[PDB]
Amino acid sequence: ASEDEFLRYLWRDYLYPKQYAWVLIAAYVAVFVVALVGNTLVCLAVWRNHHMRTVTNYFLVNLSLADVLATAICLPASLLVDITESWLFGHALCKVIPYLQAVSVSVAVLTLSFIALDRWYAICHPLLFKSTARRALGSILGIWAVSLAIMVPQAAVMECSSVFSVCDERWADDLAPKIYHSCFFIVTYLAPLGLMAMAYFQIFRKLWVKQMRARRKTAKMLMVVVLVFALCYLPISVLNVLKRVFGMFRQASDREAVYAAFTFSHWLVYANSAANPIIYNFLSGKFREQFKAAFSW
Ligand SMILES: CCCCCCCC/C=C\CCCCCCCC(=O)O[C@H](COC(=O)CCCCCCCCCCCCCCC)COP(=O)(O)OC[C@@H](O)CO
Ligand SMILES: O=S(=O)(c1ccccc1)N1CCCC12CCN(c1nc3ccccc3o1)CC2
Ligand SMILES: CCCCCCCCS[C@@H]1O[C@H](CO)[C@@H](O)[C@H](O)[C@H]1O
Ligand SMILES: CCCCCCCCS[C@@H]1O[C@H](CO)[C@@H](O)[C@H](O)[C@H]1O
Ligand SMILES: CCCCCCCCS[C@@H]1O[C@H](CO)[C@@H](O)[C@H](O)[C@H]1O
Ligand SMILES: CCCCCCCCS[C@@H]1O[C@H](CO)[C@@H](O)[C@H](O)[C@H]1O
Ligand code: NA
Repeated sequence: ASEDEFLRYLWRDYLYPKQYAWVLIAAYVAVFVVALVGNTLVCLAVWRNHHMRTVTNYFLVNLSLADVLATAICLPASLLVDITESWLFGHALCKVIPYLQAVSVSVAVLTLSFIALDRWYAICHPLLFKSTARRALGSILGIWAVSLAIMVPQAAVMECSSVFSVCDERWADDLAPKIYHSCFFIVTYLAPLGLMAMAYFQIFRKLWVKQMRARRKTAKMLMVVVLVFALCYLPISVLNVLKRVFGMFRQASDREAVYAAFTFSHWLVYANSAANPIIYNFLSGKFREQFKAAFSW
């Protein structure tokens, strides 16, 4: 008789959760394999092709290294947490994995910043600072040094406490998380991305002669990369400011809605690592050639 009520309960209790888990696991697995393969191909492309060993491509290889760190270590953990909302990797990985995720984000945004800086001095203010690949290696090492150092507090606050275990930041007072997460948002997101936007805007005014055509191609590619980065990282950055600085989502009226929003934001962060190699494949003929050689083999 009441078949419609039975169908509604079947959708809520079985059909919807099953489809939700399927889409979640499929999106994560697809991003995982695509990111691993494409970033490994970025590194292989610049290692086999000596003519692609430019300062920009060296920084892009570093960006692929940071994306591979995130994708290989943190992505499976983020997937399992978005599934169970609990921590199953133990007290030590509770510090290590979030630490490596934050270090990956810092290396990513600092690498994009240094690419924007190299392009801005090369195009807008030439002949002030020499930019060489060998100095790019030192800039990359310093990027990793700074990133590993400044994310130590992130590791220090992580704790894995019994409830099943939960891994989360532990704060002795209400003010410290607000100050720290304000600084985290401004340093890893807003400030570098706003400065990169102003730099690339000046580069666009300057560029728009074989060198100018090659520079237009590479600058269009780098602008796309920065834009997709800002888009992929906006949701999680805003949600963490709202949670940690404004105290939102403490209520559990629709706890599943908060879980879905945070889950999609985590997945967007991991999707950026899969996106970047595809961007090089469509906006760089040289990367596209090396990727074609990889797929043919
Ligand atoms: C995290 C720390 C580590 C970062 C790592 C380093 C990152 C390195 C990246 C890039 C460096 C290159 C920067 C490029 C130089 C900056 C580019 C620039 O000068 O833009 C100016 C315009 O600004 C303006 O209106 C005034 C600026 C208004 C800014 C409002 C938004 C602020 C937030 C945004 C971030 C602020 C951060 C500040 C940190 C000190 C000049 O305009 P222009 O004459 O051409 O035409 C005028 C026309 O726009 C009038 O409408
Ligand atoms: O919202 S974040 O996720 C974030 C991430 C990226 C950009 C912006 C914000 N976030 C806010 C600041 C400190 C941090 C805490 C949690 N960390 C983490 N826990 C993790 C648990 C499992 C796997 C990876 C993990 O990474 C990563 C860094
Ligand atoms: C991999 C993660 C999959 C979980 C997706 C969450 C979907 C929750 S629907 C959930 O179904 C329950 C009965 O099963 C009801 O009691 C709840 O009221 C209703 O909200
Ligand atoms: C917030 C981050 C601001 C960073 C400003 C400094 C940029 C690093 S320059 C780079 O430093 C390396 C250190 O190892 C040297 O080896 C290289 O020769 C040199 O090119
Ligand atoms: C870019 C990828 C970032 C991944 C972020 C993982 C979020 C973990 S936060 C913390 O995780 C606990 C499980 O340990 C949950 O029970 C809590 O509800 C939640 O607050
Ligand atoms: C660099 C340091 C920056 C600290 C920023 C603190 C911002 C104020 S939080 C404030 O707390 C209220 C308590 O009632 C909440 O109701 C509001 O949602 C929220 O606006
Ligand atoms: Na990324």
